[PDB]
Amino acid sequence: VCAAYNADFDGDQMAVHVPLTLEAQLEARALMMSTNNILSPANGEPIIVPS
RNA sequence: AGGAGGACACAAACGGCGCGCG
Repeated sequence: VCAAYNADFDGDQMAVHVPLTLEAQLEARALMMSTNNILSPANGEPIIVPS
């Protein structure tokens, strides 16, 4: 996943938000889950390119 | 003798300057 975030682990801060309501949980699991974003929307190129 | 009477509630903010990190 670190490729998608452009996340180098050299002291990189990152934020967490908790979806509260039912629809928020379902929307997260259906649209924003890691396994639902294996293709880049900018071109037909995987974002899970091996590290 | 008889007889008569008699207090509930209530938890810290806004603008600069500087530095630093992603």
